[PDB]
Formats: sequence, C-alpha cells, structure tokens
Amino acid sequence: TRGFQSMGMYSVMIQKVILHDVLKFLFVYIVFLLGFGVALASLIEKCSSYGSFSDAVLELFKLTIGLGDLNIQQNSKYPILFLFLLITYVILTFVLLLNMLIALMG
Amino acid sequence: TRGFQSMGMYSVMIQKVILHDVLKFLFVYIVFLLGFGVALASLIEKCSSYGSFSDAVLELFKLTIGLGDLNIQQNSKYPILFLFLLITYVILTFVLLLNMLIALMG
Repeated sequence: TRGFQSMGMYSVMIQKVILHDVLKFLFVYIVFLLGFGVALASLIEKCSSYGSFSDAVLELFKLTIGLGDLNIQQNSKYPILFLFLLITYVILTFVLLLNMLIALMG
Repeated sequence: TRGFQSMGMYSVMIQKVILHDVLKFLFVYIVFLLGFGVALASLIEKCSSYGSFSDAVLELFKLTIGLGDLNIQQNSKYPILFLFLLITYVILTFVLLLNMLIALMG
C-alpha cells in the first residue's frame, strides 16, 4: 500500500504507533498487570476463576479491554479487599491508562 | 437537514467521514479480518464456535467491537497458539487500529 498516496499515510502510521506509543504503554502496563495479578491470585483459597497466576492475568487482561466479569463472589477469605483491588485496577487501567494511551496515539 | 445552519455541518460530516476515513480503515481492516479468520478457523477440529470460516469471521467482528467471548476452551489441538493468535488480534484491532481510526476521524 505504498503505491497509492492515501495509503502510505496508513501504512506508516502502524509502524510509528507500534514503535513509539504502544511499546511504551505496554512497558508500563505490564507492571500493573503483574502487580495486581499476584496481589489477586495469592488471596484466593485453593478448592474461583482467579485460581492460578496465569488465569488471574488473563482475567485482568479481559477486564482491561471491557470484557470479563467483575462479579463479587470469588472464593476468597477477604472479599472487601478483593473488591477494592479490582476496583482500583479498573480505575487505573480501564479509565486512566488506556485513555491516556489514546491521547498519546492521537 | 440542509435547511438549518447547525445541521448542514452534521449532514456533510457523515459523507466526508464515510468517503475519506472509514473506507480506508475498512480497506485495511479486511485484510487482518481475513488473515486471522483463516488462521483461526483452520486449526479448529471438526466435531467450538470457530467451526467454519464464516463463523470465525463473525466472531472476530464481534471481538473487534467489544462484544464476543474471549474464552479459552475451543475444540483445538493447540490452545496456546489459538490464544496467542486471539490476543494478537485484539491488540491489533481493538486497541491499535480502531483508536487510530478515531484519531483520523477526529
């Protein structure tokens, strides 16, 4: 798509945005993902969805992009602390980090 | 709505945005949709939701606009590869392509 004129501006944008902004935002967002992943997975009693580390990291990735369930009842011993950590993660990355990335990409 | 003054600016915007930007973004986004549609539908064993090509293309369109389920268990023989392709599609079009289109429409 470099043969046309109005498509070269669309083929260079992908490279500029992946190399400038999305690598930066992912290099920050991974530390929030890891921190809240181990801070959520380690207080689930072993017998809900947050059983392992690598299921809690997938659940937090689903919760960042608007999927996933923010239900209350996971098999925890501290449900208010679990819910406070989940609300803090959603306010940090669904609202604060993601839209700041979109302001940068703009 | 060309009889008013504050509605002519709203009736010409639809035509300028459909002809300039959304045709361009769809003419790029179709190649990602087709590529990941055949790269997902061809490793599903025939017996989950990704049975045919024209159901996997609908599932990827639902996943682009924030609908659809990014569940793990589809009837695959390579679940980690399937999940890596699905995460790569969501990072390419839910985050990178769609918001770049909204920056262009702005």
